[PDB]
Amino acid sequence: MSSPASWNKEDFPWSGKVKDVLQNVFKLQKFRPLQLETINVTMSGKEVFLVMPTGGGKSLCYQLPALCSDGFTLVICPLISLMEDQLMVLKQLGISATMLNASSPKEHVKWVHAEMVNKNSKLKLIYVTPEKIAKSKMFMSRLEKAYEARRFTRIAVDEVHCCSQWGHDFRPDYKALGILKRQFPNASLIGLTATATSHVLKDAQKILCVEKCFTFTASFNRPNLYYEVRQKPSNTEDFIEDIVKLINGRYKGQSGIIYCFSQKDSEQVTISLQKLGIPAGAYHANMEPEDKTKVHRRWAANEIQVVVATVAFGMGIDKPDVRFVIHHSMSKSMENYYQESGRAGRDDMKADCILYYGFGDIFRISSMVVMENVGQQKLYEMVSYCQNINKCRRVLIAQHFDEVWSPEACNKMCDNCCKEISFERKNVTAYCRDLIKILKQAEDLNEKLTPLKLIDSWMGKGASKLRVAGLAPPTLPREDLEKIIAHFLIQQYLKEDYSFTAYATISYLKVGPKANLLNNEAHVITMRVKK
Amino acid sequence: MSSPASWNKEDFPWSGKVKDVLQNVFKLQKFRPLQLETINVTMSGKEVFLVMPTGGGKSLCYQLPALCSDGFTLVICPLISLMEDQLMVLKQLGISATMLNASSPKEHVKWVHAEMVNKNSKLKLIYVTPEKIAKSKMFMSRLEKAYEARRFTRIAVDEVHCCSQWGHDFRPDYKALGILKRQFPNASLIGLTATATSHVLKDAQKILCVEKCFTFTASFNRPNLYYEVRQKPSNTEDFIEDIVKLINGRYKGQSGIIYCFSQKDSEQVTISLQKLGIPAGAYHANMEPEDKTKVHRRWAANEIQVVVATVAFGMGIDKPDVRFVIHHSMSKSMENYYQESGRAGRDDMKADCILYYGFGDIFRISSMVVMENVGQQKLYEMVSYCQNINKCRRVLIAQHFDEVWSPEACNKMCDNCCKEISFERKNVTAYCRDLIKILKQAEDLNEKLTPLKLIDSWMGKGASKLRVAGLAPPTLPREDLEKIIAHFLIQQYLKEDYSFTAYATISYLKVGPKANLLNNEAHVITMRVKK
DNA sequence: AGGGTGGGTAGGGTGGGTTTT
DNA sequence: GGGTGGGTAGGGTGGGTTT
Ligand SMILES: [K+]
Ligand SMILES: [K+]
Ligand SMILES: [K+]
Ligand SMILES: [K+]
Ligand SMILES: [K+]
Ligand SMILES: [K+]
Ligand SMILES: [Mg+2]
Ligand SMILES: [Mg+2]
Ligand SMILES: [Zn+2]
Ligand SMILES: [Zn+2]
Repeated sequence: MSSPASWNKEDFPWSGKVKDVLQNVFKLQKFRPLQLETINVTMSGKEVFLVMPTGGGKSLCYQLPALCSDGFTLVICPLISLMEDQLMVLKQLGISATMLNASSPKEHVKWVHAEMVNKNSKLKLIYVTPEKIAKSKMFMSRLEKAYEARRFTRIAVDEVHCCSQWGHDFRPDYKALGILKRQFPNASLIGLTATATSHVLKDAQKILCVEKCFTFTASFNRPNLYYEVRQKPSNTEDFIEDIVKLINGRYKGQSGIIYCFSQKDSEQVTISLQKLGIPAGAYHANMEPEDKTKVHRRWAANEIQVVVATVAFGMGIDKPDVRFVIHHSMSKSMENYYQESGRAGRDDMKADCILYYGFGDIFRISSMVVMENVGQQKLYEMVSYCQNINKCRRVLIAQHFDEVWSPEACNKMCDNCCKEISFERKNVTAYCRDLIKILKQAEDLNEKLTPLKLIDSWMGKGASKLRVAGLAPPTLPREDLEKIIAHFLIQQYLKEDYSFTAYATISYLKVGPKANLLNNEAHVITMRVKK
Repeated sequence: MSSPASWNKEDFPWSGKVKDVLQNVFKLQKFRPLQLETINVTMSGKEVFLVMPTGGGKSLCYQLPALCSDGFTLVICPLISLMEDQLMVLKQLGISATMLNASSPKEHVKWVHAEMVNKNSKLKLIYVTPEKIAKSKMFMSRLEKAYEARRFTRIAVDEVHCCSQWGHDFRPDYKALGILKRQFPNASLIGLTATATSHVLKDAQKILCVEKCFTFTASFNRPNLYYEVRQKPSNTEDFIEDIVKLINGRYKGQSGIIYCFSQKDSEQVTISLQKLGIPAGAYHANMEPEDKTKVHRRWAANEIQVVVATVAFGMGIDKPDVRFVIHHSMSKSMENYYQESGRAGRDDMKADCILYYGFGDIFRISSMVVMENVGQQKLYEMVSYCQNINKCRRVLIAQHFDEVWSPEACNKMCDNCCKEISFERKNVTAYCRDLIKILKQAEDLNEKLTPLKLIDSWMGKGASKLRVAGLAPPTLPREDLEKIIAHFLIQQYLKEDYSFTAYATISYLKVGPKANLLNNEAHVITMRVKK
């Protein structure tokens, strides 16, 4: 990836107009990181790819150069729902922009074809779906005449990861986008994406066959976010009492988001928050757009303070004043938590990202990812983040962002960097060998053990048939033992076994593959605990 | 890829039943290459991947091992249309096999669930779509019960390339198949595909979590095939006259296939064969499936001695006695020609694969391949194959199948190996310098040159506005002028320019990027012609 | 929006228990 | 069907091009 330091300057001939346009029509004071760098590249008539997290400010990077240059700027966008969002703010700001898709009516298409060749037109941005390029000979005909007339001057490829079959949401219609610049060379092209893997970019650069393209990446770090992991209470009705105590005590009157695992959690937390005086909402997949668009308005217009949903929020209008993102259960992966929690504090003021870590959540979510090839493995990354108490939460998230994460320091903006004066590391081998005793007795008695059943027999609870006749209880609180077993699960000394039935996939605990290392007398397993 | 030499033996303990089941139940005489090798690996309880060309006989490699083992063998298949084709052959040989999909009737699922646990069941093969694994908790429950009862013993994954997001026709449900051996470890799995690229295969091994896996590839070479390229006549009436004299002269009474470029050509060649006494074929994409299944029966029962089909003549075509594959125009790529022409001579007797090369075809196909990644580059591979007159056609086909093509010799069954003539190299610079003078004069007058307009002005015909006022005609046949210009097009001394209009993609010829090398008086471009 | 000693051969998966198109 | 018949104009579900 190229170095953008040499482009963060305001001495170009267009710098006078870009700074003018930035403040008076877009109503923004300064540039976000790499906004100025990328804008300088497009106005100089060269190719640029921009990697920036969702909500980073990618929309401005091709809207602004259109307003200080002539013609329209063509924006390739994968979805109509996203294109309508862009038109709502562009037409709000007094900028003339329109959109074209397969569903556009007959009367509307005639009006835009008219404006695409009128030199006296005010149209500066024309959004189209990739079908309008590959599967429309007519639109390609009008682009050809507009290019000959110097009316088609810039190209914008939003969500450029769809070019590569390596990147998520690969569209076969998106691979055709290489045809634009080969026949329209004088028009600059810009690519935008949230996916950071470099090899997907280079494949997009080959399909979008300009190899000599500058590639800028913004710092995926959000310094105004505070990350924290709290233990999830065993009793649910006591937990939701603790939620209101935190909302009222910390975030009184400020809007936020609550992420839950399942749809039944999303609704039950909503109505149980409303009864306690917190205006809540649900955003989980089904109902009628009309009856789950109101909740968007009610949250934007602040009739409701929190939106308790399951994961499909996708809610940036930049939602600028989001002060807190509390998770009821952990997200499926680290790339899911960063995306979901990263929607807070878009005003760059201090916002909180709170994750509630529950031992029961590990196995219910693990049971459902068994059809994602790396599902449990991505989940264990999230669980490792939860049980980790000694490292900066920002550094744990950074391990998934190798190419796009800058080394900027936490500066005491995580749970672990303020609290937690120094540690000690203790041996936990005997507890691991103890757990094998209950699992080996279960194999002898043809009994299968749920995670709950394993703790019970360990403590001296549950079926006496499952008890180890001479094994003594560990004399530790149940919250510590739920963190001991999960460590053995992450460390692969214990493994998850799944049983498929008609209703659901239920997770059991069985002896792990690394338990044979305990036959070695010199083997030692350790955990980092508090001294 | 692993070496199957140590496995090409019939002295294993199960070999007594293999020879019996192969000849007495499947009613076939001899194993095809790698059929015996792969079966020996499966019967030893080891996972194996088999790469074999389409129509090579990979289907037998999991049908036979089911008959020598207890219980059924589970076959993962991507399409209902493919499973129905196999079940027809399964029913006629007297082996009980069934299939399951989302459209299966409520009565049918209740019957198969019963057989999946009946120790006295006759069922030996159970075909399912990937939805029955990923999106069916109930079928997974019964697969789970069948595994404990030792009735579920083998796993078959047909079209395994769909697991990888790199391979064509990718299904997201195929990435979930990693659960099969993850939860059914004692059951062996076999993977099958027609795509040979190694990175897709290694991805499939990780997707289904078998890193320890044998990988066999069959020789994509078909020695019984004769490859030939003939020049296409200018008049379409004389071409069909030359086609009929080929069927009558060489291929009297035996069935074959004719592939055409366009849908209009398929129906025009059809009716022109009927009037000349040739039993027609009519294969297209837009007619009712009733018609699609008709042309198969009349072709299978030899009521028609040809199916003059378009691209996608519809493989699961399994007709062994196809003695000729005449192409009316060239295929889109080399990977497409091998697939289309390879459907001849499955009885291992000498069949001909003849391609007709037309100068007008180069640009008609170019207009449809310039809209998708890379194919115009793939199209030039075919044109290079056509104009090549000194190299074995088997070597030209081999260059696209590097990893899976054995160096076994042609033995004089291709167009270039029987011509027995060789030639020196002649200079063609003046003709290239001549063509540039006409292309630059057209650009000065703001006129664009079609391929036809370029030939006319060169010969001294066509519009006088386009003549050079000198540059007296080359006095060579138009057949030479077509192959000289196309050679300059491959060598990039000429390039294709496209104009998009409301009805068509029109290809034009313009000065190429390598024309600047002709400013050097020492530059020489040469062509090989016949001596 | 139930629980798994209530059962999965006659109870079935659109009856319900687990997130995006 | 043909492109000097035209595309600020007639529209592409009217037809000239691959599953
Ligand atoms: K039930
Ligand atoms: K027309
Ligand atoms: K029930
Ligand atoms: K019931
Ligand atoms: K017309
Ligand atoms: K007309
Ligand atoms: Mg965006
Ligand atoms: Mg097959
Ligand atoms: Zn920190
Ligand atoms: Zn040869």
